[PDB]
Amino acid sequence: SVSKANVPKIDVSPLFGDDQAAKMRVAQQIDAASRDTGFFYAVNHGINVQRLSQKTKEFHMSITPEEKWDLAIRAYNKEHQDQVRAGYYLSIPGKKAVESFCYLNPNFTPDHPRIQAKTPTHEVNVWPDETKHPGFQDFAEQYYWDVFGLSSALLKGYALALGKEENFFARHFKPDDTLASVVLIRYPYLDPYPEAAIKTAADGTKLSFEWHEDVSLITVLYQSNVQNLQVETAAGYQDIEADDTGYLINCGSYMAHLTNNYYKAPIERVKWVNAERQSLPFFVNLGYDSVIDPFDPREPNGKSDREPLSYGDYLQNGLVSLINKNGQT
Ligand SMILES: CC(C)[C@@H](NC(=O)[C@H](CS)NC(=O)CCC[C@H](N)C(=O)O)C(=O)O
Ligand SMILES: [Cl-]
Repeated sequence: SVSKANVPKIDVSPLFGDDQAAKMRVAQQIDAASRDTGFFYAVNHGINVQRLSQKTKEFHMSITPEEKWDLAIRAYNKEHQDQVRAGYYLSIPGKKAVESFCYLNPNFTPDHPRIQAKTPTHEVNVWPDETKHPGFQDFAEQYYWDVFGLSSALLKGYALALGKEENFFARHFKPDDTLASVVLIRYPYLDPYPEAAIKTAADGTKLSFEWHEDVSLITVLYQSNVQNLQVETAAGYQDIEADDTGYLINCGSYMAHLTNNYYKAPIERVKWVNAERQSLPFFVNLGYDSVIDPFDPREPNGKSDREPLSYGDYLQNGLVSLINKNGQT
């Protein structure tokens, strides 16, 4: 028997406006959700999601094996030593069903000082031939800034919810240095479906991706209308309903650190479903040198003894660790 998690739908539109009292009522809902299962759906968000799934499937189903190799990250192509994060993540027929494409801050170019310095976690995006995928790059870059704007407002909600000024988080979230990433994931329908691609959980549940905490400040996710996600509660794993018009939001391990675990990073996993579906996370990461001073909203004095963490090194350790634990994606 598997229960369903309480994931409220929060109208976040006041976070874009100037009704400060209305914003506090949104922050309260974010507070409650972060203290419950950790998840909530952001609705009335103003982003056009109507074609996100189609474009994601179109791009994945129309890209050729030759193109995949030419864009593949280092894990799949030894000739691309600089592509650790951005590029194509090939499937492995018979062994690995998922495939995806990851891109970073469009402002990361050869002129960027972090690219010039070869700083870890910074890379220049690789893109397919414009003529083979017309309008794909323009769409991708515009979506990055569309979800950036949504994420900036959500961070204002989290800051107010924690008793801080609305810019407590967003001030470190900037277009000229953010390490945030978009991933365009395709989960294919396969018949037969290779068992080597399915993992069996301790509780017997068949999975495509095992338990983990997110490496982010917050995660802003859109998915097609196929239920798959689960959150661990003390009463066991609980199904997270799908909502192909809203954005599923949750806190990452960086938030759990700086809040002294007041807003825990929920443990989540992906159930195996034999169906064609798309998953498009936006990982809200700060700058490489961004540092937020921890605090404890549970203490009268609000003091925390935790060490302030540079976000860049945190992201570098988090991503490698996640690959080491749940495998290369
Ligand atoms: C559960 C979803 C978020 C999705 N999973 C994911 O996107 C998973 C877990 S958060 N993400 C990762 O493994 C880390 C990707 C980091 C990215 N290449 C980068 O360099 O920034 C899925 O649908 O499998
Ligand atoms: Cl202090």
